[PDB]
Amino acid sequence: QEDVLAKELEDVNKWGLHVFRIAELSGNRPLTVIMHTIFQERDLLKTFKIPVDTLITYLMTLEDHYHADVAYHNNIHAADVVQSTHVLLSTPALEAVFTDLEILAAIFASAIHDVDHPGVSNQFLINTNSELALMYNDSSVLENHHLAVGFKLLQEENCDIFQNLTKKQRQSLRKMVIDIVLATDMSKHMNLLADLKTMVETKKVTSSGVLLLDNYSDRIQVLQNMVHCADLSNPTKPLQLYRQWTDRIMEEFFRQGDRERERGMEISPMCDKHNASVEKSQVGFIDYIVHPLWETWADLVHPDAQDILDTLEDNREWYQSTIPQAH
Amino acid sequence: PRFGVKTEQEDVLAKELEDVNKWGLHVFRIAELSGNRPLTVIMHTIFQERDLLKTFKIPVDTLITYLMTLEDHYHADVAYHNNIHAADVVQSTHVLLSTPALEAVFTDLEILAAIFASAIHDVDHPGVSNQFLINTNSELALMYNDSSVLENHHLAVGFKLLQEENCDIFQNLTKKQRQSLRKMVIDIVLATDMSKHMNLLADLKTMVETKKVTSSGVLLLDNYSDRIQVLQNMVHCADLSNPTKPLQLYRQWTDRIMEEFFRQGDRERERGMEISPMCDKHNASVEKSQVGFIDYIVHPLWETWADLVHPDAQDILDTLEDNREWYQSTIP
Ligand SMILES: COc1ccc(/C(C)=N/OCC(=O)N2C[C@H](C)O[C@@H](C)C2)cc1OC1CCCC1
Ligand SMILES: COc1ccc(/C(C)=N\OCC(=O)N2C[C@H](C)O[C@@H](C)C2)cc1OC1CCCC1
Ligand SMILES: [Mg+2]
Ligand SMILES: [Mg+2]
Ligand SMILES: [Mg+2]
Ligand SMILES: [Mg+2]
Ligand SMILES: [Mg+2]
Ligand SMILES: [Mg+2]
Ligand SMILES: [Mg+2]
Ligand SMILES: [Mg+2]
Ligand SMILES: [Zn+2]
Ligand SMILES: [Zn+2]
Repeated sequence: QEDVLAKELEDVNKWGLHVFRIAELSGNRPLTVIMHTIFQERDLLKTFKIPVDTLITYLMTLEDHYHADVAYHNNIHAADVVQSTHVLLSTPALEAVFTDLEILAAIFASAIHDVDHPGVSNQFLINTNSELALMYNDSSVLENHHLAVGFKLLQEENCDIFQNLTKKQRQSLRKMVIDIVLATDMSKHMNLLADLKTMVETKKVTSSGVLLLDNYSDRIQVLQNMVHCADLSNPTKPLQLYRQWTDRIMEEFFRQGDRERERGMEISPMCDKHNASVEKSQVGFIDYIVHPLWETWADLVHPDAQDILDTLEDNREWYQSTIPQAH
Repeated sequence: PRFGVKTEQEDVLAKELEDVNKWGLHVFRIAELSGNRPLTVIMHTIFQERDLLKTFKIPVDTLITYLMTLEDHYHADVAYHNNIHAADVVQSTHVLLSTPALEAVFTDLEILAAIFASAIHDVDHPGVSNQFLINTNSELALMYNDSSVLENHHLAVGFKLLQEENCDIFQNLTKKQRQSLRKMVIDIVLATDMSKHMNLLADLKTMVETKKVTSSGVLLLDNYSDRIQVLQNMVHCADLSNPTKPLQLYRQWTDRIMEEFFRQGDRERERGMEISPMCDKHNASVEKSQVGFIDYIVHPLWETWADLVHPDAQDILDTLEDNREWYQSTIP
């Protein structure tokens, strides 16, 4: 029913959009539907002379290159990161900070950032001597590959959505998108966080409270962290959505662990279906990765992200409540 | 065969290979005397010299098969970035590793990594720059996201050739030796990207400022970071060693890099592109450009290396200064 779909797409500017319902209602086309809605919402097709049929053709072939049998790293995850980035771009602390081209880069980066993901980690690909790790010299193996596939698809018939950008704009967009997707590699998380903390310490704001970002380095660092936050946003969502993401990532991990077991390898942490606690694993994920990042983003845009941080803290307290603890 | 390939006389080739431990080995003669197999000949000689086949249980037929295949993937129609340049960088790294200030500093696996990295470090080079590949939307630049495009490719090819029939020279390394060597080779070849030269040199100057030495001048390296940084700079110096060589060698290397640069500029001109600096055969100042190259890149690098291994490199530096004066004296 196209009636219900348009009703759910009314929430596209809100944290917590019911992306799984959109996936079902759209015929498993959440990335196409949500990207189109956002491009309409931000008037991107007219600012960048994007033919609507070119946009739809690219989005459908991009969505086609996310794998349906990969439980977490599929087109629903892409659509979720896109929509979350779309919300974060509109945070009041960043009002009129970014150019339309920077906004287009951040949303495009989000849409392609996990394309053709195989469902196994960079470390797995390195340790199994995979062809992808051979091509990429063991360095941000997946993220380099996502970028290459995402740009390569712009070459399919009637898929060049950037055809009416100037050369300067195309060159700037490509650079920003590369910079953003490479920052989604989790091995870069601690260095990204260390620098974001220092940027918070020295941040400049207009009197109206809007952040001041003078040069490319400061601008791209904010977009990098903002898409990294959107990628790591599942525990900040309403519990009904967060539970579904947790099911999917645990399915994907356990599939990788089963391949490791078959192969005689050490099963990676959290990948052993027989000896894992989901509750501990999420509480550790929030405590050591997700909350340190979001409390720093929240500092940067204070108080814009307080409701997001409140949900994250409530979900942490919820997941820890059934783990026995010394009181 | 005596030297790894068949040659129309091993006696002339042997007297030339007696210089494999000397700066200024006549690498172009070796290429001729070996039937254009200088990389195979010189690598075989070094592996025997250093006893690396026995240390790592490398069958000699596997070594020769890999070197043949690797050599075949350097392009014969590229004037500079060909199998002779690879052979030169290997042999120069081999001399630098023997410098007195580095006596017993590196393990056999670190030596193997430096020499292997030198051999593969430009394989399948197409004769155009990273920036040309980016500017022309090449598939390689698409694959590698405009970052160290060629150097990522040379690594990928050099490692992939290990998988061909009877080519796996590392088959008898342990799995963690393989892992360590792989990481060091990647770290070394990525450092040959010239866009990293200024950062690499700045860090080398910092290492020189706080260098630790025994009483006899031998460097004291403390950890992987120290060791890999010295190997990275060593192979970068070997890559940038042409102007420090005997002048007749340097003159040929200059002729070859200009031929390659000019053919890239012709491709740029044909496509209406701005011609890259030093690639316009119609507006070139070859001699002035060599003096600039030495003043701004090569001398600052080699004076810092010479500081690290003082006084081991003093003659290399003196030759650099004399060669600078040759090109200065021939500016029209
Ligand atoms: C909903 O929860 C999660 C959502 C997303 C993620 C991602 C993308 N995490 O990135 C880490 C990573 O890629 N690994 C890759 C390899 C499998 O080895 C592992 C040790 C880590 C992680 C979530 O939860 C965690 C903690 C318990 C379940 C997973
Ligand atoms: C014997 O002389 C040379 C030997 C080697 C080189 C190499 C491999 N690289 O140099 C940097 C580079 O890769 N570039 C590539 C692109 C064309 O754009 C430029 C930024 C330079 C350069 C030599 O001399 C050159 C530099 C001065 C006169 C010609
Ligand atoms: Mg990813
Ligand atoms: Mg459940
Ligand atoms: Mg905390
Ligand atoms: Mg020994
Ligand atoms: Mg090179
Ligand atoms: Mg064996
Ligand atoms: Mg030290
Ligand atoms: Mg003129
Ligand atoms: Zn992701
Ligand atoms: Zn080279």
